[PDB]
Amino acid sequence: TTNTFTDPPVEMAKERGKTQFTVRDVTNFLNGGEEETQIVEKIMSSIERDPVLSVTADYDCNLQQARKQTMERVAALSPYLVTDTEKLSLWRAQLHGMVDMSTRTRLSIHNNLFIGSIRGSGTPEQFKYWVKKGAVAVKQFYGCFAMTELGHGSNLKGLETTATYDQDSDQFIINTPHIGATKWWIGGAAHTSTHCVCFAKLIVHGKDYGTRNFVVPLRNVHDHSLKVGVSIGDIGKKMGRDGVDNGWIQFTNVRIPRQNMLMRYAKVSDTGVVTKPYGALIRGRVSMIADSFHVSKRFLTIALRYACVRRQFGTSGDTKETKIIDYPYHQRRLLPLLAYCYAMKMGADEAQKTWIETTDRILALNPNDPAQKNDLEKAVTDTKELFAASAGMKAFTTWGCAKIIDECRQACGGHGYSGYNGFGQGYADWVVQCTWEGDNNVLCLSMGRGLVQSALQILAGKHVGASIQYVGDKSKISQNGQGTPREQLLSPEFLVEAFRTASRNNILRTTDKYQELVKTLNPDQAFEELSQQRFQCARIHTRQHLISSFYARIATAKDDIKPHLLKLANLFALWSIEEDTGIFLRENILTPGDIDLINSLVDELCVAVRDQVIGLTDAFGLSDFFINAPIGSYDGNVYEKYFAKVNQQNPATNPRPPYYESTLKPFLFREEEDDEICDLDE
Amino acid sequence: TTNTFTDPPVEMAKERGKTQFTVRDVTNFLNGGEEETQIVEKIMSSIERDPVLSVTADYDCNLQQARKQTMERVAALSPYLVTDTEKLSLWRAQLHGMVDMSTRTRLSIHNNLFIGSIRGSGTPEQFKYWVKKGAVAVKQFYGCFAMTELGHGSNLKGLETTATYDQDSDQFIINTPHIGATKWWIGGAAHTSTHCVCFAKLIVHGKDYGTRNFVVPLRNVHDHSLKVGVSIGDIGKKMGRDGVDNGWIQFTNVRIPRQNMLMRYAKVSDTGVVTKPALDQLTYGALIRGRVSMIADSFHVSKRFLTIALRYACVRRQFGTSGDTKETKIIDYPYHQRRLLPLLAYCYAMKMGADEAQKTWIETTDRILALNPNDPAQKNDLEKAVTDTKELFAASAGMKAFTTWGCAKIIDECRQACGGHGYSGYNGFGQGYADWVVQCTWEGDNNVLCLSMGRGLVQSALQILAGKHVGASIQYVGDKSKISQNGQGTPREQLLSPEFLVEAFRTASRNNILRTTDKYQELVKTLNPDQAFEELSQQRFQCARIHTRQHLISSFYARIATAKDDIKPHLLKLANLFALWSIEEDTGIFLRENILTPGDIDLINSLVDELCVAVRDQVIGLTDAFGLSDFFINAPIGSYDGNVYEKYFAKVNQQNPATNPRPPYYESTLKPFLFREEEDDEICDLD
Ligand SMILES: Cc1cc2nc3c(=O)[nH]c(=O)nc-3n(C[C@H](O)[C@H](O)[C@H](O)COP(=O)(O)OP(=O)(O)OC[C@H]3O[C@@H](n4cnc5c(N)ncnc54)[C@H](O)[C@@H]3O)c2cc1C
Ligand SMILES: Cc1cc2nc3c(=O)[nH]c(=O)nc-3n(C[C@H](O)[C@H](O)[C@H](O)COP(=O)(O)OP(=O)(O)OC[C@H]3O[C@@H](n4cnc5c(N)ncnc54)[C@H](O)[C@@H]3O)c2cc1C
Repeated sequence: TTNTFTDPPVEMAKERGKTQFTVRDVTNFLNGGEEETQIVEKIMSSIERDPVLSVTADYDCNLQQARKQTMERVAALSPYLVTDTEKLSLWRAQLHGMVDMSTRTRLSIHNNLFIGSIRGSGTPEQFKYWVKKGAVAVKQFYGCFAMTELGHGSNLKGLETTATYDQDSDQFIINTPHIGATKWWIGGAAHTSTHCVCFAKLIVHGKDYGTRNFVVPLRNVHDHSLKVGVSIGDIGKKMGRDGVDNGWIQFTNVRIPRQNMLMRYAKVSDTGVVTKPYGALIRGRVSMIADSFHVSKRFLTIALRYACVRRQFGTSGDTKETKIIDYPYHQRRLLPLLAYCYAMKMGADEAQKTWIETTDRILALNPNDPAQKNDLEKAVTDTKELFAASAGMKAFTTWGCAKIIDECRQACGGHGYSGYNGFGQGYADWVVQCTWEGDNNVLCLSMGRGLVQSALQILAGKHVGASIQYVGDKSKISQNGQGTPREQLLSPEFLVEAFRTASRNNILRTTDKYQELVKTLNPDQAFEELSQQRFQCARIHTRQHLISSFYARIATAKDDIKPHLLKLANLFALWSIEEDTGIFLRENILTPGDIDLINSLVDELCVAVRDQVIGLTDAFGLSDFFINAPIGSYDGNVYEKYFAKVNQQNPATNPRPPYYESTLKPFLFREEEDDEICDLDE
Repeated sequence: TTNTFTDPPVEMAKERGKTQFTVRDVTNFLNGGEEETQIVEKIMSSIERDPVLSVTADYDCNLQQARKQTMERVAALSPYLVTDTEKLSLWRAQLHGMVDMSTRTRLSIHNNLFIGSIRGSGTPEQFKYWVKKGAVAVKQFYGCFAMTELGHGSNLKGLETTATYDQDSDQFIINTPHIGATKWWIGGAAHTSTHCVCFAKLIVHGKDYGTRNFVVPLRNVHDHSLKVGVSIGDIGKKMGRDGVDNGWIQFTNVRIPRQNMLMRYAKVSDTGVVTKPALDQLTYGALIRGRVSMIADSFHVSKRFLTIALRYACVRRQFGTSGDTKETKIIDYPYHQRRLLPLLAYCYAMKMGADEAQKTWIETTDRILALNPNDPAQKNDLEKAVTDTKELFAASAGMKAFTTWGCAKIIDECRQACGGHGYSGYNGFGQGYADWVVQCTWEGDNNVLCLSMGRGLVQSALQILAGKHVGASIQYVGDKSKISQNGQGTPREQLLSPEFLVEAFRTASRNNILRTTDKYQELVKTLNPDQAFEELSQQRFQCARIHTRQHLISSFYARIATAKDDIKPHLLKLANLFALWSIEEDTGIFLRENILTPGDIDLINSLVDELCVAVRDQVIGLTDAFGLSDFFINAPIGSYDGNVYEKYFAKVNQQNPATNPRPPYYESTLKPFLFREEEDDEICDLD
């Protein structure tokens, strides 16, 4: 009646049959309402219809093909640069970034980083000028963002490129003093760009005034050749995003007008330097929280769809083997990952909201206009703390996405290794997402230190950010050895407390260690000695914030969905205990007996979520174009489509390799040279 | 005197002056003596110098270029198939796989999987016959291994391809009943193999006798065309190992003679009686070889990427202050040490594992191959050889899984440890990880391999409870722990003791196994064994994991006991670091079990910090101790002499000469775009 080949689409039909809610309600919940789900669906249709942007064949492209295709795609996407608002421009990017991270980046380098920066750091006259030149329209103008150097990436303050003021010419002289200063990883430079935003040390009359930005032209627009003193090359093969043309730039005494420097925050005239002694960087990290979500959901959808139809190994005496989604072991490997992926979106969303509700808080206040007082640096402090929290959020969610890609791949067995299922291509581009815009490990160490700082402010009884006030708290919870009951362990209120408690304890323990250390050591030294502890504190503090933010959203959810989201939220919170059993045991928040009960609670919550997976993955609202993997087809018709794919991209008419005559045949049919041995007397 | 560009080699020479020991003594310790090191060096210069095998341009290769050059490389390695011993063959494949996984696999499917199956499952005459037809020499013959189907990977008993016996003709009819039984991922099938070993359900008189082994010709050897009823295509793009031509195979009423079925253990007469049932799981005998060989790969590839990362750590500076305003060396920041150095210790430990497993595979298959199963006298000899292979199966499986996952993690942590320079193809991490990762899937999916070891460990516990004999490896499961904690803490002296750490680990493992064996007993009262183990799947994983980790820690100490004295203390530091760091991942497990107190965790963290600082002083020596030339590094930032930036800039420019500032799509794509005319929204006229 059905065989292995034909069973899958049928089985996928029973599972979509189990769904107890309206999918689109979960889609509106994720995306933040009916209005936005229709916003993202117009975006998605543009992308998927457009023939130029098609991704069917991207997996077989070699490096040359990818670059050219990315360029064509960028040309295709350019009309939306005039149309799109900041929200839409960014949204278009993130959604297109699920299947094509090369084009996203080749376009983002100009319209997000170059433009971002000359709007951000240029005076209104300047921005206006570059626009007249073609900047925004991208006519005869393509930009790029030259910050990083071969020798410096993380340390902006350490950059060695120089910009020296020459009054006799009224120009800047841009110079790379040696090859260590060579600009590096600059997207669009190798082959695309006609201008960059160079980041350079400001030098005037032999003084260093720190790092500034300059608009350096690289190419003569009309034949694309390099300007005098500009050297550029192609960085070449990368681990991923081979469609982006990252190059190196070296400047040998390049002369630009003084005016080319961007002077919103710092000015030069006639040797005079007037600094008049942020949002972009945070609206960039919050953008990546949402990135982790968009990409993750793709690979979970693939893996979980596959699990609903793949059968291997069953013991139940039934005629057909067990669907791997019905193995609790498999549910453990993926369903808490599905829960996590939900909470990234919440987390991303809440960080945008708290960000706007604080930059409004500062601006609605008169800093200059003291009500006889400026006493509200408290609004200012809350902002810095939010900026700390966004750092851990970027790090752990980009790591989490990375970890989800890898688990989902492994969960599809050998078929996870086929290029047509997307796991290979998708992991590499994403790993670049872990390094740029703040090295995840630097970020976490900074945040941890900031957290210690903040607790010393609490210990000194001063105001701190809303987001870390909780370290000043006393716990609702005390474990006397009398282990926690089920109705506690399934409580969001309880669960939120447990994590805040574990996070507070850690921080307070670190903080104590540090003060005690400081007795024999310097402040910078004492942090180095507590760097593991600092990293842990970033970890626990970000997770708890994520747990809370997920519950805080369920409460506002439509009732029909709510019981299901709660099941997802509980799985995420309890699972999180299991990954950190040692932590909760060290504070004696929980007991051994207790964790064997946690064990059973995730089991039990796995079976519940499991029941509704097709629904909770159809919720992401992805067409098969955005899946871009035959084993994750909405259809479930997995083996049929995968074979079709393999045959479409690789026509098998010929049984021999193109190297058959040159290589294979002459090796299989090789003669033997003689084993005869030279004559010798005696 | 120095700048960012010229500083690294000066720093590397300084770092390398700190070494307290003779590097080659550690290298000898890792290889099992100076003789072994000499043999290892002989293999490596052959690989280094042979211009067909050069990997300089490999990062830049498209799939069609990889495909072709892998074939050339396979050709150039083929003389060694006739002269190599088992040990040389293993080692030549392992060492070459450090930097070229595609050729390693493409050679391996014939010479490891295909050949191993005919030796291990064919009679001596059956083997001699294919030998004489070119099989071993690779003359007019290329083999492959057709086990996996689209439908089935892990469950070999559920394979759907059939081999149904036909007495009228004395043939097997090999048939793929639907697209789901299409053989899948078959290395060499797409383009190169002439013959396959194909696994199928042996059907005689309407009865399935289970999964059996047959040699099936795939192609006409003189023009390479497909034989009648044989259908093949190319699976195409993989995540890595693109030089390997993995194909799919469908059979439609393909006739082979009956003598093509491999009949060392299972037989079928010309009348159709399945003369014997196997009494063996030795249809998959060849798979054990390479699981064993995968423990070593994990060491060899780990040691390559830890050397890249850690040499780079010693020269890269970000954020520091110093007498001349030089920034700090990333290796001097304590977090970076804890990211890498415990992984360095892991890696050293992997080699201890790889060697045990290797010594047993080579020993065990001498015994197996020298036994005749058609001798009644020899029935008690083979009776032990079977249980030897069973134990070996189980031990290899968990060690394969965890060591290949640990390598995956090392490659990945080393990549990030190099920052953005880890993402450059030329520094090797990308091709490396993508090529490495299939090892966690093939020749046994790791998770499923963990489930198999978990089961074997429960069954070993029952033997123990029955007082019956068990391998030295698992004996400790029997004993009572020598440690008890009344909650007053564990001192520093015990926490730096090999005996204590070992015992701590054995205690954590034994208790999980003994508990899991407890639940199983309760379950077998209603359930069958099978259904019980599936209920215990999560438990089986846990046990595999701890016992494996306990095995490696124990094996590392057992070798440190035998070392030259001058190196022993540095090797000791790595061991305890590995051990204590391992407590640090599994902190839950040791507090769950009342082995450590909460107040011991603080202390463990500090000790890790100390051990790191001590191991950091000698990183160049230990990494040097691997014995890798720059060819096997294959990464500018991992250069021996540390001139990271010069070599990195040179590699990039050499592979991408920059004399043209336009792209190949300038005239067709970029210029037309950038110089596109204005869109006229001049509106139509209307009244
Ligand atoms: C694909 C790609 C595209 C890029 N595109 C651009 C671009 O368009 N424009 C641009 O300007 N840049 C670009 N970059 C550069 C990118 O921003 C850098 O890779 C990153 O910002 C910093 O990396 P790094 O190489 O400086 O690493 P480093 O900062 O040197 O870090 C090296 C390692 O040491 C560790 N480390 C560093 N400091 C510390 C510390 N204080 N304590 C402990 N550990 C530490 C880090 O964790 C890291 O693992 C790109 C990079 C990539 C990979
Ligand atoms: C590059 C490459 C080359 C290959 N070359 C060859 C070759 O030359 N010859 C050959 O014969 N084969 C080859 N294979 C096949 C390879 O051995 C299979 O991928 C491997 O055996 C895994 O099988 P599978 O994909 O069927 O996984 P499945 O068994 O289908 O498993 C899918 C997922 O379900 C999980 N799962 C399965 N069963 C259970 C259970 N009982 N409980 C809980 N979870 C479970 C697994 O962990 C896995 O994550 C190759 C594969 C690759 C990727």
